[PDB]
Amino acid sequence: MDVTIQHPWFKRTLGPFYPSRLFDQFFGEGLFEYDLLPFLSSTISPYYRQSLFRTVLDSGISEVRSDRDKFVIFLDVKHFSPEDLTVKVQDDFVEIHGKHNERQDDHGYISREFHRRYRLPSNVDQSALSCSLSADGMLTFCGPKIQTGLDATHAERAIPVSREEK
Amino acid sequence: MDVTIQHPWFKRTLGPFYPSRLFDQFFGEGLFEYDLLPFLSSTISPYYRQSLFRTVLDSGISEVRSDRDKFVIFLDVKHFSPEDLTVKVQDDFVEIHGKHNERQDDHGYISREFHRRYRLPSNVDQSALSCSLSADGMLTFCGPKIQTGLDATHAERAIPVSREEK
Amino acid sequence: MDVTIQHPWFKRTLGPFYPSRLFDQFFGEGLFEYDLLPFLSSTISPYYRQSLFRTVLDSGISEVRSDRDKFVIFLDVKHFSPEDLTVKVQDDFVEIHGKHNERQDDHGYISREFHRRYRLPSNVDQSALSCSLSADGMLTFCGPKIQTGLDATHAERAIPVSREEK
Amino acid sequence: MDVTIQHPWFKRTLGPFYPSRLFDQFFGEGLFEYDLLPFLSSTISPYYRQSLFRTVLDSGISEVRSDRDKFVIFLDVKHFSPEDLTVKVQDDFVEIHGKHNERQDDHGYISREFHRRYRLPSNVDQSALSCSLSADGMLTFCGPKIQTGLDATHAERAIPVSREEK
Amino acid sequence: MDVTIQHPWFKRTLGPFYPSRLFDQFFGEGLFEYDLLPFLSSTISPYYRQSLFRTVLDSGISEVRSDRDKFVIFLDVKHFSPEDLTVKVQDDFVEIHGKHNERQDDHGYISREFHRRYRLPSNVDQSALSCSLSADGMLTFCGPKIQTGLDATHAERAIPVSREEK
Amino acid sequence: MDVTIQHPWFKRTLGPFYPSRLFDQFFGEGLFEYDLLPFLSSTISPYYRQSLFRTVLDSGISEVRSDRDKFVIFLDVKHFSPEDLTVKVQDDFVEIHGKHNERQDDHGYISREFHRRYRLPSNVDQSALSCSLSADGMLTFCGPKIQTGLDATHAERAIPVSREEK
Amino acid sequence: MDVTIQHPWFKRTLGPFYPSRLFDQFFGEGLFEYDLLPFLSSTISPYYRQSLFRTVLDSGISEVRSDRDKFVIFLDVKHFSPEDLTVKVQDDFVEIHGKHNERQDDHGYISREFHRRYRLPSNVDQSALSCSLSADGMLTFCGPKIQTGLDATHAERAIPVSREEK
Amino acid sequence: MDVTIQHPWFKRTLGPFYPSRLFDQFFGEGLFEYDLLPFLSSTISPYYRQSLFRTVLDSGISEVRSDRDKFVIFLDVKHFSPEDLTVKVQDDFVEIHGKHNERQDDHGYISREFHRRYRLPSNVDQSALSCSLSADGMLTFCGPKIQTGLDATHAERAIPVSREEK
Amino acid sequence: MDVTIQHPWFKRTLGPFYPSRLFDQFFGEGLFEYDLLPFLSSTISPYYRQSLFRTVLDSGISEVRSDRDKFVIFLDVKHFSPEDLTVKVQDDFVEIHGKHNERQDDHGYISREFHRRYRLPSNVDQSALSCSLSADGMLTFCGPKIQTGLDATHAERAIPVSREEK
Amino acid sequence: MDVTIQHPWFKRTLGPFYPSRLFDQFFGEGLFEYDLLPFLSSTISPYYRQSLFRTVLDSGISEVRSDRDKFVIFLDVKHFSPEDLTVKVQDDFVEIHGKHNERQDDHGYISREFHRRYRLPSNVDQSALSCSLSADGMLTFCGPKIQTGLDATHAERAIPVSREEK
Amino acid sequence: MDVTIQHPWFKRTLGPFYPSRLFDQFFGEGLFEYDLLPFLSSTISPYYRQSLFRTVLDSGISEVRSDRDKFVIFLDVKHFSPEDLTVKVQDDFVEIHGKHNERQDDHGYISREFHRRYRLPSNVDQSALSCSLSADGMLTFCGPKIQTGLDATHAERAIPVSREEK
Repeated sequence: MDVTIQHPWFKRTLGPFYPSRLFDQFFGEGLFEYDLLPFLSSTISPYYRQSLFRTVLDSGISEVRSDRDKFVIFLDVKHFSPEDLTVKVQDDFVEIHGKHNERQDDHGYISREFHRRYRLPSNVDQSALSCSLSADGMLTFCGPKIQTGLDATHAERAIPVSREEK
Repeated sequence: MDVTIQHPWFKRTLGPFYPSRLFDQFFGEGLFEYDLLPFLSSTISPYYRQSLFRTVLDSGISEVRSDRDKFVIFLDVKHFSPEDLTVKVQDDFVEIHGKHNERQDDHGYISREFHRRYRLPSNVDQSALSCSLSADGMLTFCGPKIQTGLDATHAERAIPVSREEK
Repeated sequence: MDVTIQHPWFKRTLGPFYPSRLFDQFFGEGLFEYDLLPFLSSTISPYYRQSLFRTVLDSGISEVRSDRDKFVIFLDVKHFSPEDLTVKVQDDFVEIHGKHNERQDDHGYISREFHRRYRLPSNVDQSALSCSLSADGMLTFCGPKIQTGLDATHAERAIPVSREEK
Repeated sequence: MDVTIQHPWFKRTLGPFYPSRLFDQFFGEGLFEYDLLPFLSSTISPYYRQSLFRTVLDSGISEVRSDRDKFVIFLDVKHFSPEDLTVKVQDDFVEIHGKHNERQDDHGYISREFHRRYRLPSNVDQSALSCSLSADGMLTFCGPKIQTGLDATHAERAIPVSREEK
Repeated sequence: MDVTIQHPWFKRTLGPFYPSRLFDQFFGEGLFEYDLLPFLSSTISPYYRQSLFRTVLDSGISEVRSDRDKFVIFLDVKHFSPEDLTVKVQDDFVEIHGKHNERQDDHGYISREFHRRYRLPSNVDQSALSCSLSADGMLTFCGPKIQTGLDATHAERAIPVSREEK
Repeated sequence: MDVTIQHPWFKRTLGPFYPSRLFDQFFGEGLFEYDLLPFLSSTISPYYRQSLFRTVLDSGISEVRSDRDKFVIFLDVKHFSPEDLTVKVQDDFVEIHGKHNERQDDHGYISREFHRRYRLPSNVDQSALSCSLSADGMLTFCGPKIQTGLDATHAERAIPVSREEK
Repeated sequence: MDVTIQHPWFKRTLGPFYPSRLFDQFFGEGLFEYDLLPFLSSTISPYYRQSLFRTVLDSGISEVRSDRDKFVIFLDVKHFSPEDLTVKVQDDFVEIHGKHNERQDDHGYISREFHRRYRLPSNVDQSALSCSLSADGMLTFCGPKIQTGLDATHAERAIPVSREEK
Repeated sequence: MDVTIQHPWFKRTLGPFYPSRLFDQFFGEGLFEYDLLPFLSSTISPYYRQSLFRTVLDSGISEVRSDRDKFVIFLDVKHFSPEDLTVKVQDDFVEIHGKHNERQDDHGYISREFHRRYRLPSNVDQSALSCSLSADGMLTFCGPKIQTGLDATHAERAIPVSREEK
Repeated sequence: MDVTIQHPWFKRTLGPFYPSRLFDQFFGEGLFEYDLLPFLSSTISPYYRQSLFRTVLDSGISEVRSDRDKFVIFLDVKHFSPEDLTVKVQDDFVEIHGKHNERQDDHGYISREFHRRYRLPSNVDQSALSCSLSADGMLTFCGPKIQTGLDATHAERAIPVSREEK
Repeated sequence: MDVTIQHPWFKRTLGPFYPSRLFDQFFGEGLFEYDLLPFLSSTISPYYRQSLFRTVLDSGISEVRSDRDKFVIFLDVKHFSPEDLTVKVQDDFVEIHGKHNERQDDHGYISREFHRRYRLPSNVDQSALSCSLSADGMLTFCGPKIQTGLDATHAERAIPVSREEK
Repeated sequence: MDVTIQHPWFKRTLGPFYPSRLFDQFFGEGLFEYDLLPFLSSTISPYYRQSLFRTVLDSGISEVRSDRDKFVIFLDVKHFSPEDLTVKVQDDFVEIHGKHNERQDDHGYISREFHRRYRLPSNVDQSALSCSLSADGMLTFCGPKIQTGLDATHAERAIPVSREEK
């Protein structure tokens, strides 16, 4: 994954897821279953074993990483460019879609695609989360919680598609 | 618990259970829830935290213990005698009922009772399980599976009330 | 018645214690040478106180303590709350009677019950009586010997459970 | 066509380778011285093979290897199975086309897709072609250079996935 | 015055112481037985011484000690020197009165002050009185009971601080 | 101190302071010286040686403690009550004033006082700082920075005199 | 550085220186410133862271090294000869000046220069210090203090330019 | 061987055887011787030484291995195929007979044979034992005892020549 | 035983022885047875278981101990004196016979006896062996082999009854 | 011784011485022777053985102690006073003469004397050595070598009888 | 040386030777121276320174080695044959004389000689010692002491020139 351990891881585990069944298986037996997813849821348980876880974490897939203050998602990014990737929230998941073409060896022709979804552990706030893209094609998720903490309340809104710090 | 670790534990965780719610819581946020229980079933997722787991394990109450080949249940047995306790199967649980009277300090008069139920992690066979009583009043459950293993299939039948090896 | 018565028982216491030384120481015383022786015782017053022884005592059925600083009946209560018990003094003796519901294991459901009497000595101030759950999880029914000078009178009364612990 | 063509691419291859030485060685041649120168180549044949360168180439999207013992196109497949791919040779070039479902993270659901072409050299025996998942988790589409001596003819055919690995 | 016165215171011482034982031882014584018581014482013387218781015482405000070998009022002085204190005996009681400047933390400036009285028993020889800073950093104001024999008379005098420690 | 270591410590150282011278011385030679204080500032340087430183921391005096998110100040609080103590800001310091009278041994008469000042390390915000008092008489400083961080900008305002969490 | 440780270283631381412023730055915040130178111175413171320281140490530059009895300064001496270097005291520093020409590769023409100043720690006597040159172009500072020790008093005088022991 | 240780071884030783012688030787011385063988036986013783033882084990020969539940016999199987080997019981031993022809280097002509006998420890049942053959030509003995245990009673019967799990 | 171881031881074883048966037982089954013884022888085877061885060783009985160069036999020698014990060779054994009377507690009258035989391991020479008695009643066997070694040839002859080195 | 060683021682041785022878022785054988012584021486050678040486040282006797820069001689000084002891050099030894009378238990009458000689290791200068006496009656030798070192040349002169630092 | 140681050585130383111167130277110073030678011786012383021683040982030379029971001397034996070397006793030393011619590289003409003397540690008997020569030209000294031990008494006699065990 890486991140750390604890505590976170656990958370991661938781996120992862639961259912159981797965867881149951592982364990054993037982029973059953459961729871679932839704968102819220997340849861756890733890585981580891698964595978898924591984894938988540790492393986293939990619990778996940978890702290108290943030959960970070690092990708296994064979070349897509920063322009090909898109970020949005759906169903307590961070959604990613992409399409890229690349040159190789003894003449090929390549199309390359993916569509990813990643949950956040219960200490993570989905509404507050933001998600950004580095130059390798590597998404790395630093989404402000202003500092650390708890917020479980969440449900969807749109995230800015931004070039990344990490 | 003891037993072991692983594996078981886881199983244990598973078992435990888951538901878721618880788981858721723990877990966280888420969502839811669941599943349941039943049995079968069980589961888861794981856790631990719761408590329950613790209780379971251990504590109180008494105590639980788990292996692959058996699950063993050891009691916090302030004096009842071996005659006061009863063993049977009900709803993927080992049932125990008791009543005892004892002398103390600056004249009291005592009645003492309990009614216990314990699930088995599904790697345990409830139909094959047997349960026995030692001299301290301590139930300790060694119930033949002939050796180790899997049997999930179970539903109730009567267990012999036997004085124990452990 | 108381014283013477016481013684027876116481014785137981013584026885153991025885030785011586213790016683012485206590017482013172011484021684012787031778060688040886034885132881012682016373018545018035017584012683018781111481405690140681108580413890031881405890044993079972109990454990008891009662020093120079207070007079007490400790009862092994770790399955129960003090609220499932109600305490009354009748025919120069304390009667503590308890009946509690089934407590969850993630496995199943487990109750106890008791009907207890212990004689409080001529030395206890029964109008001071209170009902507490102690550090061991034993219910401490206490009428304090607030001063080490002897023989504050025993008499009948009913006690609703106000948490004393202590 | 193939051759021449191739160349352119191749160239680438050459360138680276260239140186020379380577071429020378291868071639051888030578140277121158111067210072320076340148370278170478061739045509016829071519160369391629070587592988180384491839590886470187890879660057992304891949990694390629193709030695004296065999000709191969490795593809970075760790998200996919070889069964989600179907391989056919068309207009003196290998076309590997893959589309897979979403794989579970305990978090969520993640797919990829690709539409790939790579040119196989005049030196590959295309009637020998097989489809395997390698040790790296890369799909190795191989027509063997069973003997080191040069230039077995390329031609079109469709390949159902029979697991080759290897 | 012283014585017675013383016582018242012482017572315281016683118371515691018371117891016783112581016382016884011382014384021685024883015781018673018764129961108781118381214581013782014485016156014259016384015782015182022882010491143981014191220691316891201490318681615071102080800690006090006074044995068979000497009679003492210990005072918790660790912020102060014995030179910031001046000691006088008035109306069969010792009056230790202290007022000190601010001591540096690398952070800032911190003072204390006190106006103290402590009755010395009929058994202290007050013409022997000395003023010391002890091992704990407590000011030990002592008139010795150089022999394990009873009741060397109390009377008024003013004491400039000559370092006694001891 | 504690807291932691680293880173914181350184811061702490620073804060411390320176011047130178012282330184120178130591140283040587040379030269010278220076420067111064003022506030702003702080510074430184460283140383150791011185012493112062020691004181601061701791010593005494009392005690200090430091983290990134807060600096905590724990006192050596022989009995003053929660009513006798006062909290305010002066010159990048937390000011404290107090007066208390207490019963002792073989009849004394006691007055007891203090006046404290404590700097904050520069990663601490003095304007945002609050400072609170527990039941032992122990001031413990938890002052919202909403979460962790930097703010050096500070100059004085009044802090609420509140009963404490820690 | 070386030387040683212690012691020285421381020283060284111282030285170184212171112023513061430076220281412051480292430291933181705060304041411032211162112182111165012168020388013386030285112173211281321590531281370481620055660068310066470284440078110082080381570176470049060069390197520093520190003991109680001497501070030694080792240089990153790409070829200068023993004749090109000069030693004197200025402003609690050892001064060094140089100019050398060297043959290289595919015809170059080289001039090479440096002008260094090095402080001594407070434990070091600048007036007593001497500084010498080995065959590699490496200055190494062994300057009699007759044995070990303290002398802080220093201000300038001329050092003999001697070929070195170390 | 391986196986284981124990227990077984022882067983083984035983088995072885024884014888012784042888043883013785060884032883020584012484014584012787023885025883033887037869069977039964076984035884033882133881041883160783022887040778034888060685052879056984191982050586050649081959190799042996022992557990409570089974004894496993692994062979040093330069190429015979699975068809060339035969399994039977004789005199508390597992019998094996074989004949194979193979191509080598600068033209040879090869015949290759063996005739083996292996005892079992007294914990092992010879009547219940079965013995199977893997693809390398490696006999590996897993013979049901249904689970673990004791049976020493044994005397011969025919074993199925089966392709192996291990 | 011782010785040584070886070687020885073885030886020882051886010785021882063887036878066877024883052885067978232880062883088982087877067968047877044876052878033886013788010786030679020884042887062885071885064882241880046885026882024886133881015883041887030781125881018672007594005790044994083994080396290459000698085998040493230490007794559990409740009071016999050095005069009551006898040493001779019979059937690759060291023979011991005894009778003693002793005063005790609230008037008894005592007779006390024993008759012992001890084999030597193979690497021991029985013809060369000597055996001696210490002040506690403890026989300790140091019998010259002029140094270490092998001699297995042995059959009986008389040993000097000597007071011992160990 | 112481010181230282070386160187020284050686030285020481040386010283021582030578021678041778012684030485031778121682130684052886051869041868022778121677140478021576012377011184120178020383030477040486160485041784131782022786014784011586022782013584030386120481023884016684007393005690010795060694370093590079000094050799220190500590005495087992049951009460002589500082006035009863004398220090001088004879034959690469430090000479000591004494006579004291002391009160004891159930009326005795005591005279107490000694006459000591102590060599110095080769690294020590006897002409430069000085030797001093502390309040316990404990001679402790700190004799200036201005700092550390070698001086072997020595033959006698008078040492000042001084009260000591150590 | 070787051987051884011781013882031886021482021885050785021784030986050686011584012377012274030477021684012285160484030583120183011183012174011276012475012684021577012778022987014886030885011685021683021781130483160583020376150278020587160385040478011784060783140276050239060769080498030495030491035990209680024998001292062994191993030579750095570039090719001499076993026929070229001679063994005798002179002045508590083992004497060795030799002359050999050997082919080399781009036509040389070689004569090669040595004359050695080796002391024995005092626990060695020179009269009982024997010394032997292995195939590499390596003298290795095993000289009967029938077993281990002490004999210091020695003065010269002739040793058999024997081919060696070690």
